Amino acid sequence: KIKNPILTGFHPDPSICRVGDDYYIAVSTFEWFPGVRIYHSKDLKNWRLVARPLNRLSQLNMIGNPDSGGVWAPHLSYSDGKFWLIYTDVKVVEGQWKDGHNYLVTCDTIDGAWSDPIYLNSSGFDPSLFHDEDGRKYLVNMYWDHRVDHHPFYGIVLQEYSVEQKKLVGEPKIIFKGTDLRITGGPHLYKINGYYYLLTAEGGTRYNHAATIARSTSLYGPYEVHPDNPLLTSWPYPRNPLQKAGHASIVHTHTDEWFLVHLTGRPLPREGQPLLEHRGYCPLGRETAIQRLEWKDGWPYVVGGNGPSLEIDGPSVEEVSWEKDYDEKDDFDGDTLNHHFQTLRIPLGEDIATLKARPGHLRLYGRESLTSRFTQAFVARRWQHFHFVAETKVSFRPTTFQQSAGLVNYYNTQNWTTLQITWHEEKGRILELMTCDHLVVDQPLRGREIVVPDDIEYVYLRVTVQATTYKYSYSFDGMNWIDLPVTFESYKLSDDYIKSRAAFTGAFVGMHCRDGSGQNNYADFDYFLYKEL
Amino acid sequence: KIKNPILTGFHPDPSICRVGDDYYIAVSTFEWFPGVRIYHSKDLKNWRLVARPLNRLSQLNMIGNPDSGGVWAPHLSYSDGKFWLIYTDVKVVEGQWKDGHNYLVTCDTIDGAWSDPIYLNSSGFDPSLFHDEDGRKYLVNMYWDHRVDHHPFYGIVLQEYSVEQKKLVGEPKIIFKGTDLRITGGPHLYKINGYYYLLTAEGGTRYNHAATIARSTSLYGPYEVHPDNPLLTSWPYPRNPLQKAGHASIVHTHTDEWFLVHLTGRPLPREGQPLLEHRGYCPLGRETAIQRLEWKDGWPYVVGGNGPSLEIDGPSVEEVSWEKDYDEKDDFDGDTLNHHFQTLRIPLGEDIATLKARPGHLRLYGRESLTSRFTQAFVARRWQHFHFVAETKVSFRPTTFQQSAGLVNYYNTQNWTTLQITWHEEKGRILELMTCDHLVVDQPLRGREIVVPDDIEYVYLRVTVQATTYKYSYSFDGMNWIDLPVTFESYKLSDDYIKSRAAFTGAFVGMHCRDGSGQNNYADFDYFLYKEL
Amino acid sequence: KIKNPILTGFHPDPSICRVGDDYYIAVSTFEWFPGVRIYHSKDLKNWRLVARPLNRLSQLNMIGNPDSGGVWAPHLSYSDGKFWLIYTDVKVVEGQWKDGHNYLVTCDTIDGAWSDPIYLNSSGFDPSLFHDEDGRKYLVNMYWDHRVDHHPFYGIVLQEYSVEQKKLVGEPKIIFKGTDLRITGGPHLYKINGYYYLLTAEGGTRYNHAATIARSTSLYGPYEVHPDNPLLTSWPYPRNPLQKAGHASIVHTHTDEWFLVHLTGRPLPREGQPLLEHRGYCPLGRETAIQRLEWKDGWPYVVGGNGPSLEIDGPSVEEVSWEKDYDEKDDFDGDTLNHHFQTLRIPLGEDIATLKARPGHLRLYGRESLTSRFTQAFVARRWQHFHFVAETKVSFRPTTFQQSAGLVNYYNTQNWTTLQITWHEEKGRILELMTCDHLVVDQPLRGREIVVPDDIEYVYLRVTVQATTYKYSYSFDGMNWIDLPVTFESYKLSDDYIKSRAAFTGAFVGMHCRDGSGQNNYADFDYFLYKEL
Ligand SMILES: O[C@@H]1[C@@H](O)[C@H](O[C@@H]2CO[C@@H](O)[C@H](O)[C@H]2O)OC[C@H]1O
Ligand SMILES: O[C@@H]1[C@@H](O)[C@H](O[C@@H]2CO[C@@H](O)[C@H](O)[C@H]2O)OC[C@H]1O
Ligand SMILES: O[C@@H]1[C@@H](O)[C@H](O[C@@H]2CO[C@@H](O)[C@H](O)[C@H]2O)OC[C@H]1O
Ligand SMILES: [Ca+2]
Ligand SMILES: [Ca+2]
Ligand SMILES: [Ca+2]
Repeated sequence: KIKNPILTGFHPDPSICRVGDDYYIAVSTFEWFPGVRIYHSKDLKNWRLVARPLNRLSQLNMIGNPDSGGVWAPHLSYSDGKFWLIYTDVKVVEGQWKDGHNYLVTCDTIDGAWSDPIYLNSSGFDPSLFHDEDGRKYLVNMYWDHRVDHHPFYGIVLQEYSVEQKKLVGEPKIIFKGTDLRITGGPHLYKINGYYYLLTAEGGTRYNHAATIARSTSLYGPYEVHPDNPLLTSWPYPRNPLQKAGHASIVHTHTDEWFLVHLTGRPLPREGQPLLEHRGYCPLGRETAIQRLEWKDGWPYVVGGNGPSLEIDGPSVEEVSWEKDYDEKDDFDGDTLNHHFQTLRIPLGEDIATLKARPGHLRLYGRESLTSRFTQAFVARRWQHFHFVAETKVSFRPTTFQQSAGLVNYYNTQNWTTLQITWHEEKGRILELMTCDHLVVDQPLRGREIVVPDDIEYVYLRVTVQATTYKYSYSFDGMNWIDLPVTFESYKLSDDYIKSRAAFTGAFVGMHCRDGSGQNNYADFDYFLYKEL
Repeated sequence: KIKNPILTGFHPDPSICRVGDDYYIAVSTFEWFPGVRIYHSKDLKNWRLVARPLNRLSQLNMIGNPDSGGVWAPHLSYSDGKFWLIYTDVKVVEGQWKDGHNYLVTCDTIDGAWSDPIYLNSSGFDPSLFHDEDGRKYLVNMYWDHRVDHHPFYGIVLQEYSVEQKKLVGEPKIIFKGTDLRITGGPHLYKINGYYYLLTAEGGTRYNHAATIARSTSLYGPYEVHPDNPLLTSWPYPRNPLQKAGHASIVHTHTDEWFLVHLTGRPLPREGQPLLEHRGYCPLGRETAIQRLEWKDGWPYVVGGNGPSLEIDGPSVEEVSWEKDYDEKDDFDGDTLNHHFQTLRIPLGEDIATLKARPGHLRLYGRESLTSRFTQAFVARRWQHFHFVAETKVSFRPTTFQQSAGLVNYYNTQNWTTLQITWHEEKGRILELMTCDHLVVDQPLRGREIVVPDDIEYVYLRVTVQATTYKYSYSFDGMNWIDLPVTFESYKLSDDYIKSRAAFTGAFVGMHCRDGSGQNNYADFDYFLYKEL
Repeated sequence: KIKNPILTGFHPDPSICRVGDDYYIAVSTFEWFPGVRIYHSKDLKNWRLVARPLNRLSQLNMIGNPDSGGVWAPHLSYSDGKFWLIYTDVKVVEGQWKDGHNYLVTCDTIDGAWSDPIYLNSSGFDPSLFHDEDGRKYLVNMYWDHRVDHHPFYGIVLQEYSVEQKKLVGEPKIIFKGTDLRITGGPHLYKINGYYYLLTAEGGTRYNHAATIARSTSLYGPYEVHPDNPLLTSWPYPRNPLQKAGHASIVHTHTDEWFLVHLTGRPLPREGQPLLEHRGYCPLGRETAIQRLEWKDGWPYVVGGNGPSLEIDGPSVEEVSWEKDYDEKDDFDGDTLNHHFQTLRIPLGEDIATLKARPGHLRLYGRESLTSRFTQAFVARRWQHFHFVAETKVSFRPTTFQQSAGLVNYYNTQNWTTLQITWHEEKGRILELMTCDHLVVDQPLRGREIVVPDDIEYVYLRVTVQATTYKYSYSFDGMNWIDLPVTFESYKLSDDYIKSRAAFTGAFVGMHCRDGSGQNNYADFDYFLYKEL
């Protein structure tokens, strides 16, 4: 029935929520705006985007945020007639500190106007709100130890949240230090039977990733660990197509069945490479997958063993599939950009991105460069398949080399490639390739750039991705296409390639316009095409 | 019965050879002279050094060799009334190449004058000589592939060796590519029942290490792999005290039992550290362990699952214990230096190291610095326990800062610490500390060096090693000791700490004298003590 | 008249020697064998090589020597009817130490059998022998300070050399600490007027290089510095074609004229580059130039300022031109090799390099990779011009990818390029490009290798160098040439590009053959062509 991953491309830290016979997953969005993506399902198999809750500056202001900062794992729950969303804005993602702030927002409906944030704490990321049977609410998060002689993951801290007072109350207490796997985060609490079950993520979000579960009769512990822990992990299964299985949440379905959503990375093909030396590169980033649970001796178990199964049986419900929610060829005739498009860190107002200036086109007024953590005129969507074609059609008249417009495949500010239109002193309006690898820039088509003739209004830019490699191509008529003679490698746009390890997103493809001269020169994009191949 | 490791401290690549009821293990020695250690046992439990075969420059000329170059995995066998020892002198240990040459030497007895080398080939390291039931001989080794977009371990080459012609004959053929573990080396062949069994090391000599075994009716294959491969590995057993289990050889006893010797690394205590993030630091280098095999369906299995056991049951023989073969406190009264002492790269003649010049003393005439791959007046023995004291008592009168004498804990030319006597312009004869970490030198007693009174003939130098840390101390009278207020970390002298990854030896403790001026100044060492705990 | 440089290409540290009206310049050769290159002139304008004195293993044993180790600045003098050559063998060229030994060899003639070496000291490099007017002989050299808190160049040490005893006698003493430029080496003593004069190299052998002169009535000092020091430097003159001026030696000619030879680097074109940011790359390495001296107030001065002049006025003699000492196209018809080809570290015997085994061809028997500091089957000559073509015609039949033969542009073991013949599993015998940039290897023609058909017996290999860039080209007939579509860059084979700063030689061009398999496969080189363009 259900093939994994259920959410493909960039979809980490899945937090699942049941409301009656409705099902929701919220995933982390990091530096991409708006914050948080919530998907809905009736059968746990088919999923559609229904909410992007953190869409106001008052809720989320990520200007300047480092790559892989911002919205880390979110927590979605429902209680007392409303949804509760807990989220972090992480400001520091390298070194001894992980400075970041936890906030609560609520809404009556999944896609309404969510509240302005209530500040919770800053002690660590992976905040989760637990609603206990007595009406009392509790926040769990990881507690961060910055000290040099110390492992940073100090364990799971718990504190009561007062809905009345709109603040944490009493004293924070450590309830669980984790197992020897350490890197203990992603805590979620469940009152099942006579027990509080504490689900955590351990071993880090790379190849040693795991989901650990423990249980106690006291909310404050101590928690005895699952006798066959890890509950879930891909570490001992180097040939499993689904790696990095961890950061899970549990769902007890209305049909009295149990499932476990978790993140996973799907490495590119690795034939002829040493199985264990390096375990792979994931351009799709961390995706969402689902597993069935079964119960033995007051403990949950993953069906099929503690590794992730590629395919599982769904709950005992009627299949409810969803109509496609984007046009493969999006001609920009809508009044609002399709919801699979995101922007970097900030919302882009009509002064930067507009569907109104020239009907049927997305107009991007040129802002800062592809290396900027501030204001980029960039509108992008996820890679959601290993095999796809993405394509745009743009009219652009750059009068200086400080101006550019193109199709970009982007991981972060220091890691991207692009086929762009720019201006050159002798050659005039030109097409070039530009790549950035850990801030180091290459122009592989120097000085051999494609001269664009004066009488061409639109340049058509395309990328074809084929798993390990991809290629750019262009047309001046949309019919006769010419490949650019550089073969690019998809692993360079993957989490695993990034030297900082603050690499928690995934590859995007989008439309960019830079104007470094500050003359407000703009690009008109007639369509954006994304098509699985 | 048998507790592992059986060869403690730096003892990798164990090649076991049975002759009647005598058992011999040859281990690799790399840059340390002389080349190869051969231990003897009657019972596979108690082992005694009996041979150091590569002890002439005609056999082994390693001056200038890189750290962890020189004598890699050796192979010891017995056939046609003599011992055959195959060895490599590896010259290049970093980069796309691994330039290194294979040699055969023979001797009628284990501890006699071995022959001058017969040059075999250079196609790759881990050479092994197979003696076939029909009286024909074949060489196997790994085949190196230097190419940019190619895994270096091209598989296992085989070629016949002509005993009469003192050379390899026919054409060389690849008989085995390996499993998806790759990094296929350490090939050994055995004719058992109807099959040729080919044993290889795979996964590389760090934590992914494994012994792989395959069989064929044809010497030239194709070889079918063991259905439950690896034969041996520590990889899935992160809590196992014995890690890096691989590079094995098989012994069939005279009692009709089966064992497998293999190398292993014992990480320093890691309490509080993530189990899988980094799997540890091994200052004792790679040690030799032994596992019991049994046979099932024409395949050998390691008794106790495919991970290494700490304690096994030895063969059905009477125990033969050996007397201690070194003095805890070596007073240097003998005519030859104890065989646990080695020198770097080359033999030191009486002009450099002598027990004759000053009765009851080892005299070292100062040569080059601790960073020299050429001529060092350095006499050193292995760290063989996690807890020990080592101590010397030295008479030395430096006239310049270019001269030093001291006690050194040493991994390689670029990684070592020392408590040494030298000379200062203002202070004169001083005792100081010096460290070198990846060539970076520090002097922790900078400006507060211990002034040695002129009326002091002997400075006593001590290191106390307690697992993760160690501490130097000194005395002028040999009864009253003073700690130097610096705590050192043993992990900095471990395989795993070395950035070059050409890190194949282990920590040594020894006596050193430098004379950077060339005035042939010398240090007289009255004794050298080594004591567990 | 005399246009600089006089010795183009790799010719650093010139030591000039007058014999009546004959003039000799010795230069450092570092890892290139045989050691030291002496030139001869009558006019100071025209120079032919006459002697390569250190050509027995007894005098110079450099196998395993680090790149830019071996023979540093040499000292040539004449006294009591014999030549005197003082040289170092430097073993350690990185870190806190510079382990190295100073030797003396003598000869009745320039080109005879120089004696076996007399060991002097090891206290530091740049040794220099001073023959005092009273028959005593004194050695000066730099004194090395290894200490972390200290500047390495401790000053100039002086000790007397007893000719009869063939050793240094008395106590060594520092006679000069240097100026604020520091890095004080290259000491040369001259007794002129009533004063002893001390000439030193200061500021390092890069763009801060300078020649410093001082004087003292006494031999032990204190020496007072030239009131307009430096005597020679290119530091304050960034637009000067001749950079890095220093490490001088004085000649007083029979026509009562004073001249100063020195090393110099000539940076590649730097048009449109910032003047002072990086001062350039010198692929021809450090070359030899001459400047004229005058006298004022007992101090020597360089004519035209303390900056080097591109052209000078030579001595008052009749021009003695020399016959070209090498063939433009060298068909290898002689029974020994042209004295302009050197070997790496060691002499190459008949078993590796031979002109005897094949009439009219240089047979190179394949040995270790281009990254080996041990046994390379490699015969090479200096780049000596910015514009040239080198070329060879090679017969080679590789049976494996482990075998290579070709045309190499080489700086050291880790920085080189080649066009070479090798074997491929599918494509058979092939032509390929290979680069090595600080050990990182590229193959710019991967899957685009030239298939060499089996009816071709000779492949033609050509490099064409044009200042900043160079190209390789091949031919099967020697008439129709095809450029391989890669433009290489000359600055990557310069002294200044080497990250380690132990970069003291220069670009070389040569013929290589590797046999990684150890089968003694061989390349026959029909001719080698060096031709200025
Ligand atoms: O919210 C999630 C985090 O819980 C997760 O935790 C760790 C952050 O530091 C990294 O070095 C570790 O590898 C990682 O496990 O990071 C991912 C984020 O989605
Ligand atoms: O002879 C032994 C070899 O079998 C082995 O070689 C490999 C060298 O590179 C490393 O990355 C691999 O891990 C290692 O297996 O170890 C060296 C020597 O002991
Ligand atoms: O023999 C010559 C040296 O005297 C000379 O001087 C210095 C050697 O150490 C390096 O760190 C400095 O940069 C250099 O100036 O250069 C080498 C040799 O030609
Ligand atoms: Ca449109
Ligand atoms: Ca004694
Ligand atoms: Ca010829």
